[PDB]
Amino acid sequence: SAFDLGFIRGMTFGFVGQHGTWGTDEARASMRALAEQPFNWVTLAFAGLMEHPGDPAIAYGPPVTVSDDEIASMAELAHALGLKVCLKPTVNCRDGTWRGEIRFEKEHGPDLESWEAWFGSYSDMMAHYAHVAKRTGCEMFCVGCEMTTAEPHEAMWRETIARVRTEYDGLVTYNCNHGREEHVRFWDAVDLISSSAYYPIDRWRDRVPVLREVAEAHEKPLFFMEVGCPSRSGSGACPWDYRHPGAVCLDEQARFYEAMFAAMPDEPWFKGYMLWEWPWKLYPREAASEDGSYCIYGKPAEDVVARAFSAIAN
Ligand SMILES: OC[C@H]1O[C@@H](O[C@H]2[C@H](O)[C@H](O)[C@@H](O)O[C@@H]2CO)[C@@H](O)[C@@H](O)[C@@H]1O
Ligand SMILES: OC[C@H]1CNC[C@@H](O)[C@@H]1O[C@@H]1O[C@H](CO)[C@@H](O)[C@H](O)[C@@H]1O
Repeated sequence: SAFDLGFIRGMTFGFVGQHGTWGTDEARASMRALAEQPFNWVTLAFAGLMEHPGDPAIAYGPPVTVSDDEIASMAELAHALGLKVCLKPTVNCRDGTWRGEIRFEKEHGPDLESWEAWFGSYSDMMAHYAHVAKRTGCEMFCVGCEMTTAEPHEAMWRETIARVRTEYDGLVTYNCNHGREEHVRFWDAVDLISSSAYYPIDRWRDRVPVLREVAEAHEKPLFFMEVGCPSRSGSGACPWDYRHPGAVCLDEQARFYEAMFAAMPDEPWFKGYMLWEWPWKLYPREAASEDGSYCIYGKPAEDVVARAFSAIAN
C-alpha cells in the first residue's frame, strides 16, 4: 500500500481552516481551480488553537475550526474531482509561537501543565479527526506537523499513533520539520516518512543524500508533506519563513521549484510532493503579480510545477 503508492503530485488547501470558511462558494470555486491543475492529491489542512505554547488545552471544532461537516463537504468535492485526500489537523498558538516550540516544565500530571496533559488533549483531537478521516474516505491521515519539541516524547507519540490506528485504516504519516528526518525515533509506527522540506535553493543539491539514507534505512517511502516558497525577494534563502519581508518577486518562487526539481532523484524511495499552499479564497490571475504568498496560481511557478507534474503523470 505504502510501497505501491502512486507518486504524489499534491497541493495543500484551506489552511488555517477557520470556522465557516470551507462551507463557502469561494472555497468551492478555489478547490475547482486547484483541480484544473495536474494534481492527484489534495491535503485538507487546519489548525486547532492553544492560547500559549505552555498551555495543555487545545481548542478545536467550532467556533475555532471548520466543522466536521465542512471537512466532509470539501473531501466529497475533492474526491468527486478525482483527487485523493489527506486530512491534516495540526495546532497553532494564538500568540503566534510556532508549534515546534511548545514546552512544558512537567512530564506527568493529567491536571497539571504537563506533557501528559498536552498529549491527552492532542490524542483526543487526533482520534476525533482520524474518525472524520474514516467517515469521509480520506486516503491519508497526517498525525502531526513540525512538532520538534514534542518529538523526544516517544512513548506519548506511539500512544497517539496507536489510537489513530484504532479509528482509521488508511495511510498514516507524520510530517517532521526539515532537518528532523534523521532525528525522529518513531518512523516505524507510520506508513510513510514525510517532512516540511523548506530547504533553501542552494541546499537541495547536498540534502538529497541524507533523505535517501533515511528512507532506505527505515525501508519506508519518504515524501514532502509541505514544500513551497513565497513569491518574495530573498525568500529562496528561507522558504520556511512566512514572515520574511521582501518585494513581490515571482521568479524567486519559480527558482525554488526549479532547484528542487533539478535535485530530486528519480529513485523509488521518493514518493513526491505535497505543495504549500492553496487558499480557500483564491485571488484572480489578474492579481497574481501583486501576490507575495506561497500560492503558485497565476505565477511562473504554476507553469514550472504543471510542466513537471504533467511529465510525471504521462
Ligand atoms: O519549516 C517551517 C517552519 O519553520 C519555522 O522556522 C524555523 C525553521 O523551520 C528552522 O527550524 C530554523 O531555521 O528555525 C526556525 C525557528 O525560528 C517557522 O517559520 C514556522 O512558522 C514554520 O512552520
Ligand atoms: O511558513 C510556511 C508554513 C510552514 N509550515 C507550517 C505552516 O504553519 C506555515 O505556513 C503559514 O502558516 C501560518 C499559520 O500557522 C499562516 O498565517 C501563513 O499564511 C502560512 O499558511
